[PDB]
Amino acid sequence: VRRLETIVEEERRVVVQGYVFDAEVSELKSGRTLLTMKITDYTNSILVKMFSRDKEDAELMSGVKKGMWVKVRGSVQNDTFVRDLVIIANDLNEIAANERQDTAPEGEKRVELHLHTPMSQMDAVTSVTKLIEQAKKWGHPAIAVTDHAVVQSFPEAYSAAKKHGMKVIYGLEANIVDDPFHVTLLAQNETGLKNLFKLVSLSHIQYFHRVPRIPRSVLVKHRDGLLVGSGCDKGELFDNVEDIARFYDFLEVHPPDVYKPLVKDEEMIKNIIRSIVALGEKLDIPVVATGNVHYLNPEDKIYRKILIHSQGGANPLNRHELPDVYFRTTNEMLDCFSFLGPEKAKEIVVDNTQKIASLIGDVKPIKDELYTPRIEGADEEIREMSYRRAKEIYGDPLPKLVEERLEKELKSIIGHGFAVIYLISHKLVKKSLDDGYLVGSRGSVGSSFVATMTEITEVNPLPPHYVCPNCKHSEFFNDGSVGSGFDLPDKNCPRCGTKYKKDGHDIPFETFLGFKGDKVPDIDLNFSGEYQPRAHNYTKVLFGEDNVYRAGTIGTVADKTAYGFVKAYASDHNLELRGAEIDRLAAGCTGVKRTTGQHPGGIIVVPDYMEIYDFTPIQYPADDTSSEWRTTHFDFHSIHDNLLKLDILGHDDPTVIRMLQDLSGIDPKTIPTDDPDVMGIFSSTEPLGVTPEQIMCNVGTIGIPEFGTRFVRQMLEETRPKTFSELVQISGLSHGTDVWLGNAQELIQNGTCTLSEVIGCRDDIMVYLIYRGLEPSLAFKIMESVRKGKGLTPEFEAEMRKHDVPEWYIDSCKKIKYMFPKAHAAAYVLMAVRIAYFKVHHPLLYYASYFTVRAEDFDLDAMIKGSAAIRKRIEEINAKGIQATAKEKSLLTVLEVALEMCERGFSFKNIDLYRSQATEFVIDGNSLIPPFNAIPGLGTNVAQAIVRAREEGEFLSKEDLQQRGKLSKTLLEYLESRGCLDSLPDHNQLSLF
DNA sequence: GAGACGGGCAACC
DNA sequence: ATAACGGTTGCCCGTCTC
Ligand SMILES: Nc1nc2c(ncn2[C@H]2C[C@H](O)[C@@H](COP(=O)(O)OP(=O)(O)OP(=O)(O)O)O2)c(=O)[nH]1
Ligand SMILES: [Mn+2]
Ligand SMILES: [Mn+2]
Ligand SMILES: [Mn+2]
Ligand SMILES: [Zn+2]
Ligand SMILES: [Zn+2]
Repeated sequence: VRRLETIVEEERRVVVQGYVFDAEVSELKSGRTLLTMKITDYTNSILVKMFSRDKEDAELMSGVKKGMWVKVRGSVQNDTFVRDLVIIANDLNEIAANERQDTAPEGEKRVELHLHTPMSQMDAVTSVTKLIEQAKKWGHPAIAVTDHAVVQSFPEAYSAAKKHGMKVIYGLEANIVDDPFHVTLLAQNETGLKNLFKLVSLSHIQYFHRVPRIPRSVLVKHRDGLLVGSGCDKGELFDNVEDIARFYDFLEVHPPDVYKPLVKDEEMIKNIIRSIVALGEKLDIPVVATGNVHYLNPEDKIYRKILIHSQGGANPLNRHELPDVYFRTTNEMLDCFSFLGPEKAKEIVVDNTQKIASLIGDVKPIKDELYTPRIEGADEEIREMSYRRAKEIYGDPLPKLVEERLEKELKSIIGHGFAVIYLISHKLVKKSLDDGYLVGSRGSVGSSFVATMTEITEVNPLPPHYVCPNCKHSEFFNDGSVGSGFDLPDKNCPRCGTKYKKDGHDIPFETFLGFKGDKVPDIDLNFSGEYQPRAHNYTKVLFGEDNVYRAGTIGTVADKTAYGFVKAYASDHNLELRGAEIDRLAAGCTGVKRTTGQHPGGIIVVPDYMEIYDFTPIQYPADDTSSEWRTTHFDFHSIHDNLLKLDILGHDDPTVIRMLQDLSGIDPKTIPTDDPDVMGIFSSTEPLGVTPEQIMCNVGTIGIPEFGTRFVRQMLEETRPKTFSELVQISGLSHGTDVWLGNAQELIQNGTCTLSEVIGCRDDIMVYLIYRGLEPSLAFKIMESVRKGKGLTPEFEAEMRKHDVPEWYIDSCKKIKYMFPKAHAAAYVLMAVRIAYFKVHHPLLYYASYFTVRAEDFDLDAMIKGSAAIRKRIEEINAKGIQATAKEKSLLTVLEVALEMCERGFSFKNIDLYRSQATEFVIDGNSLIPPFNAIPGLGTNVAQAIVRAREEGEFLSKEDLQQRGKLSKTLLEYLESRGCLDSLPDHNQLSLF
């Protein structure tokens, strides 16, 4: 039985063990089956191939899973396609993991009181879930979580606590400074827990230095409910006569090995530990043997080594070799301390450890319920706001339809405590408008007609209908035969003669709030990127400075970065590693916290009768103390269920159509949604006056948000939507993995159902399951499950089958990885159509707005040279296929729209010293003049300076332009070489004040 | 050696 | 071409310029 680190050359026969961390199966022309595994015994790893000799072995091959352990007897060959050595197996036996066993008697088990999770930035490697699971297996009565400076593992510890029935002790390793050493804080109760949240807040905010820190006095202030340990070798007392110690409720001692970096020798460490023992008995302070766990098993160490090493001589913990700090069993802990005698062994390893755990109650770090804000007048105001607005559109009294929609909608919104955020949402939209920035609708609030009446969405969820903007008469359609009111043919009020307005997308209110109101949705708004910060700030004014917080995020090491760290470490250590082994080192690194950041837009609202510390600590994103916003210490996901969120988002659609409006004088709300020429671009280039050959594309949607992508263009080619609601079906099908490809697309092509019958929004799942007989709340639950890509449980399938829901439909639900709500699809489609109207009728406005707002990657020389030149760049990038760099892809998107622009008869002029603007593409006859910031290296600040300076006074020489415009040599050259500066002298022979 | 700038990446909707 | 979910904010860090 060979360890995998000894497999080094081709070799006739080896027997090998290892965890299978990857397994796939494929079929050969011959009919034979091939199993391909990666396995590691944790000294190294290797790829393994096995060739089936019969269908019995072929199916056993399918039984091999990630997580199994396997003994393989095989040959070792160079595989020249995988470019590494590889085992060709003829023998595979599954085997026990036979892992470290905790052999002490039941009730005589150890409790770990000092332990680090992947949340100890770049320092610890095994997830808290795995650790807690291991403690459970070992029979530990409890386990502690004590991360450095943070409590970000709490949410996951809790979950695992409940799933596994393990008692968790919620703690902190804190940096205390006297008014810079380590202590262990263990929370005994909610008081303690809130004090923890507080201390981590103060340490990240008022007292952050290079590292979150806590003055001792502030610790004392917030000590109630905490047990304080003297902790580490970087502890106060280990770092040495006696008063210091009386400060701790417990005294820590690590296994002698853990201290090995140094002191004279192991015998002295051993002495120091014995004096801490002397001290503890002397002062009646329990002494505890703690592990300082930074990973599960002895071998997991290498992952910690790789992370730490990535930091460089900057961390200098790389100065010394790293201690064995794995999760030690209760029998092995005794072994480590056998030198103190068997009575003291048992005392500090189990009796005292157990005793400290006994002093800890059962704390719930994350709350169960939702706490909802109160602002006097709100329930009342949302009611009147919406009845008033509804009456002026639909008449007095209201049609039964509308009236019933409002009654049912309000009692839910009001009763489940959402009236406040509707209102705050309405003011945000109102102020943005008044400030000159229109707002784009998004997400599930468009399922709510009250939301429509409060002008928080442009989406009207009522069934399709005509309404007169004058006489107010209404015509609704519930035949279901008509998809969206926007599909209706233009018509006149048969009563006043006035031309009818059309609306209604037939969306059920429940998509938003469900039936129980056990769901907590949010309100999503698309503000323009330029405006987003201001909308954010307005919520401070509305709720008060201390009752809102930006949701914070935790940046972890994901695959690409992990791979990056491992390769470098290999390189620096001169290791030649196999793909398989690099893979497995990579995997052991992912999950580890590297930084913190900011939710892209969500603001979390704290009810005035609670406080943020009932829910999470707070801090600064990335620890920037000059940040305008404080962030939540837990991310939004951990507290999803406790506080409402306003998704105040940034998006280009509002900005673009704002510019389209400010350039044309046209009110986008007046734009028709059934303009044949506009809608034609979704299935043809005709409306654009160009050939498919001319623009290398069969449909007219280049540049159109969502629809301009290569994937979506292809979908359009095959579906040819013309109707608003057909576009809405496509919007749904084109967003989310396994929605179209391998799912709907096949169902349509098999003829197993029609385009319109295929599942195109989460709503249709609910509406159809109710139709088919199921209980609405259950139909809701099922919709919610598939649209989160969670598939179907057995109970769901059973309820579906029991109601004649066809197998192809059930099977289609199980595929969907993600899925729009109809209201979002309608909102986006409406936005895309408004823009399309400019693409078609005001092309230059469309392009000026596109390159101004959306593009950030150019090849200006190509663009200026024109059609043939652009085409050549594009073909260059096409040749690279899916081997194109993210940036080439970004550029390809923009060149595609340049080539189309040029073919439609327009063009690009060179940067122009006196006509170019800073950041905006301007219209000049049939051209666009590029702005300065389009030049590579020339970013916004310089662009703005060049314009400022020129407005202060024109440029008298290249030199003058360089000084006043703040231009580097390279940038100056850029302009020179292109003839931009030709009309200027290099320098002036005079200069005056 | 501090400050633009852009790429590369992670979180998120 | 293949297969293909689209689009947004924000942080780090190497690079290139004084
Ligand atoms: N293309 C795409 N769009 C998304 C994705 N996630 C969210 N969005 C868009 C569509 C959603 O309706 C909206 C995201 O809103 P939320 O995350 O608040 O969820 P949504 O509002 O759909 O449901 P909710 O009722 O809030 O639980 O933005 C995604 O993975 N892909
Ligand atoms: Mn420590
Ligand atoms: Mn520690
Ligand atoms: Mn939402
Ligand atoms: Zn540590
Ligand atoms: Zn009328």
